[PDB]
Amino acid sequence: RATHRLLLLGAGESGKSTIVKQMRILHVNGFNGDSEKATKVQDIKNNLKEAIETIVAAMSNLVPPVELANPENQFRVDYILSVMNVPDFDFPPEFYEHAKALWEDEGVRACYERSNEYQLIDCAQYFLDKIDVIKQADYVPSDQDLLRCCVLTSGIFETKFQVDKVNFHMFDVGGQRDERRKWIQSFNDVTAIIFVVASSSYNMVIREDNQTNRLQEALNLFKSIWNNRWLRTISVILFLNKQDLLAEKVLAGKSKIEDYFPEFARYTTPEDATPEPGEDPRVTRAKYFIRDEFLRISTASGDGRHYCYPHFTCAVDTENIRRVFNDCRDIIQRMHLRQYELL
Ligand SMILES: Nc1nc2c(ncn2[C@@H]2O[C@H](COP(=O)(O)OP(=O)(O)O)[C@@H](O)[C@H]2O)c(=O)[nH]1
Ligand SMILES: [Cl-]
Ligand SMILES: [Mg+2]
Repeated sequence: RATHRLLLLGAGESGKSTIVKQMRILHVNGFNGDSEKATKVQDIKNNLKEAIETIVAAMSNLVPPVELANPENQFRVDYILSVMNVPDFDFPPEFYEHAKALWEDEGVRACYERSNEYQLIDCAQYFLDKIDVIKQADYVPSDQDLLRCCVLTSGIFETKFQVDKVNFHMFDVGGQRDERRKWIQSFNDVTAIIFVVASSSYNMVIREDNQTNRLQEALNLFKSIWNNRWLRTISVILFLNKQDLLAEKVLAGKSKIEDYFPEFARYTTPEDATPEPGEDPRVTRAKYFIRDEFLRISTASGDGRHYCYPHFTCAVDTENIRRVFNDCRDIIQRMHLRQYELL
């Protein structure tokens, strides 16, 4: 009975393309068949190789550098560096055995744990932990494997689908810095903006300059969107994404939010916080602090004729996104009448 046009906005690697993948799983045909699977098997292997070669290459460049725990692995390091830039790598059995032995080296792992000091795809641990699965000749990627796959294709990508007679036309708008000049061109008859944030990347810097904090970049972009003159009446659904990785990072206790956002040291969990069942209170405090950084922007200015709807999301978790998207569906249905509450 209606067609809604939703824009996914957000910095690079925030989760936009992953959300589209979930929409296709839920409302189209997912990753289609063996042809797509097979063609995308190469992306998974290339992620695995990118992960291990990035970690290995970073060891000598960290300050202080990190050495192998077992010097017997030196030839494996050399092999990985040697094939780092081979086009169309063929992934023979020895690649997996060498990658796995390096992944198990405590020095390589120690370098991995300092990955916020270089640029490492978030799916590194996921794929490195299942080398034995991926290396099998009869390996077929699961939907989760394909969701975790990191392929940062620039451009604007679109999906359209119907749910209970309502159409949703969703735009995955590339958000790396050199793509943002194009954002305004997708603002054609927008129902709502979905702004996606990598909540877990508070201790990381962006690829574009290897200097600007990733979460600060997201906050700056959200401020740009929230206060934009041509979005004053367009509400913003905020996906505070990567909640799984955020919880892991908070609980590991090695990278403190307050070293990057000092006001966290004085931050108390709000009284109206609604932690999930089983949630560690340290994670609640972290995720609500990050939420409240965005809500401070949305309450500070630009709040005239639109609302912000925050959600905690895990874009690789299909059931999580089913639930959040259904909440979005209801938010959208309720927007028309809610607009009359505004002054
Ligand atoms: N563990 C986890 N990984 C995520 C989440 N969202 C995205 N990822 C991964 O982050 C990486 C980049 O996501 P992507 O959608 O391609 O980024 P974008 O299109 O540039 O916004 C992919 O490897 C995704 O699998 C999340 O909530 N949890
Ligand atoms: Cl982000
Ligand atoms: Mg993308």
